[PDB]
Amino acid sequence: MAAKQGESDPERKETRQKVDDDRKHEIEAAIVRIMKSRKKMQHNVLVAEVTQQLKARFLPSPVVIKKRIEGLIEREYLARTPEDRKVYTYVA
Repeated sequence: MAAKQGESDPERKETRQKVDDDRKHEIEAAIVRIMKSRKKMQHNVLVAEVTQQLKARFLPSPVVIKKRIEGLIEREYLARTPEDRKVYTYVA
């Protein structure tokens, strides 16, 4: 039989396709900044504001916004009024 050697060296096995994010974060910070100064704001009003405040870069959709806010309320960040659900209230 025969063993023989070769030329080994490269074996990092790296890719680097998705390290960090931002698209699903920039919209989250916008809602916090507004709710901090506005305190109380409706759903549409909050969406129309954030959706318009983040147009210079990309075209965000209420979709991610509705989901992002849904998490804040559970994270003791935002809240809803007893009268209507569409209405929100800062509680952070």
